[PDB]
Amino acid sequence: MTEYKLVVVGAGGVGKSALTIQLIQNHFVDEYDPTIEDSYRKQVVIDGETCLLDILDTAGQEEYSAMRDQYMRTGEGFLCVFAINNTKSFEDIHQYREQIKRVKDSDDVPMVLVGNKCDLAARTVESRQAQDLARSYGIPYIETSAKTRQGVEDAFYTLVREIRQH
Amino acid sequence: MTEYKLVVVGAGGVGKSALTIQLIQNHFVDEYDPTIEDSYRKQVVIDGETCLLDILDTAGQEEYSAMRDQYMRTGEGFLCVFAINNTKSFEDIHQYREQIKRVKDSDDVPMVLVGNKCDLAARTVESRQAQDLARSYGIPYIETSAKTRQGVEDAFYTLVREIRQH
Ligand SMILES: C[C@@H](OP(=O)(O)OP(=O)(O)OP(=O)(O)OC[C@H]1O[C@@H](n2cnc3c(=O)[nH]c(N)nc32)[C@H](O)[C@@H]1O)c1ccccc1[N+](=O)[O-]
Ligand SMILES: C[C@@H](OP(=O)(O)OP(=O)(O)OP(=O)(O)OC[C@H]1O[C@@H](n2cnc3c(=O)[nH]c(N)nc32)[C@H](O)[C@@H]1O)c1ccccc1[N+](=O)[O-]
Ligand SMILES: [Mg+2]
Ligand SMILES: [Mg+2]
Repeated sequence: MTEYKLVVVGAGGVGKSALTIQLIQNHFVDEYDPTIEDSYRKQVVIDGETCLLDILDTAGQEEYSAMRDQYMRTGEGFLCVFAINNTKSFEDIHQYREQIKRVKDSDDVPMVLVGNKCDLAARTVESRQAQDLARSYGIPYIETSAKTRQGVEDAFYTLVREIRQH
Repeated sequence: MTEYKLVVVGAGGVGKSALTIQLIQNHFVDEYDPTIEDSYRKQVVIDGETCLLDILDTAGQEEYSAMRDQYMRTGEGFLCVFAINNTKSFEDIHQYREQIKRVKDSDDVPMVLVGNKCDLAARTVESRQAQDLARSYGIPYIETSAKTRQGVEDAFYTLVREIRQH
C-alpha cells in the first residue's frame, strides 16, 4: 500500500503530541506524552485509498540540533504547529520551515500550517496573521483543537493530499 | 465580512443538493430538493475567519444551456461532483470543467473534485481513477457521503481555502 511519512513539528508546548494522540488513539492527552522519536503507524482509508500513516511526533526545544536534520530528511510532508495563544511559537515557525528547506534542498516541501488550541478564549495570534503567513509560504492554513477534535483530521488529511499532488 | 460564492456542479443525480443540504441544514435529503437557482447563505467560521458562504446548488441536465454561463461567471470556486457508482457522471466532469474554463477565461479556477456516495458498496469508479484525474487538473480530490456526512465539511472547506490562496 501507499505509505505516507509525516513529521509533526513546532515549538515546545504547542500540542504536537496531543494532535497525534487525538488522531491515532482518539482521546485528548492532558498528560505528558513521550516526546522523542515517537512514531505512530496506522492503516487508514483517505478518499478511498488504503494507506499507511507513519507519523513522527517530535520534541520541541532545540536540543534537537542536527537530529532534526535526520528526521527532516526522511519526511515526505510536515505539519508545522504553533499555538494560537502564543506569538513566540508563531514567530518560531519561520525557523522550522527554513531548516526543512535547508535539508530538503527545496523551496516547496509538502507542508501545512496548523494553529492549534483554537478552543481557547485568549488568542494572541489572529487567524488573519497566520492566514497571510501561509499565503506567503503557499501552503494551507488550518486551525485545530486536540481538546475538541476540531480540525484534527482536516489538518492531517490535507497534508496527505498535499503530498499526493507533489 | 469575507464572503465566498461557491457553485455546486455535476451531472443529474450525483448528490449536489444532498451535499448542500447536509452542510446547511444538517440532514440527508432522500426527497427531491428544488434544483434550479437554489441559493443557501450561511455565516460560518472557517479556520478562525468569520465568513459568509453563498452557495448555488445547480440543476444537472443540460437544459442549463447558457444559464450555466451566467452562474459560472459569478462563481469564485466550484465543487465538481460525480457519483462513485456512475462512470458517466465521472466522464462528464471534463465537460463541466471546460465550460467553466471557457467562461472564466482561465486555466486555473478554484475547484475541488468530489466523488460522492462513498457509503455505497458497488462503486464503478476507483479512487485511483479520480485521484489521477484531479492530479491531471491540479486540484484536490475528496470523497464524500451526504448520507453519512463523511467528507462533507472537508470538501466545502477545502474549496474555501483553495479560493484563499488564489
Ligand atoms: C516538554 C515540551 O513538550 P513538547 O512535546 O514540545 O509539547 P507538545 O507540543 O507535544 O505539546 P503536548 O501535546 O504535550 O501538549 C501540551 C499542553 O497543551 C495542551 N494542549 C494541547 N493541545 C491542546 C488543545 O487543542 N487545547 C488545549 N486547551 N490544550 C491543548 C495539552 O493538553 C498539554 O497540557 C513542552 C515545552 C514547553 C511547555 C510545555 C511542554 N510540554 O510538553 O508540556
Ligand atoms: C432531477 C435530477 O436532479 P439533480 O439535482 O441533478 O440531482 P442532485 O445531483 O441534486 O442529487 P440529489 O441531492 O437530489 O440526490 C440524488 C439521489 O441520490 C441520493 N444521494 C445523494 N447523496 C447520497 C449519498 O452520499 N449516499 C447515498 N446513498 N445516496 C445519496 C439522494 O438521497 C437522492 O435519492 C436527477 C437526475 C437524474 C437522476 C436523479 C435526479 N434526481 O434529482 O433524483
Ligand atoms: Mg510531545
Ligand atoms: Mg438537486
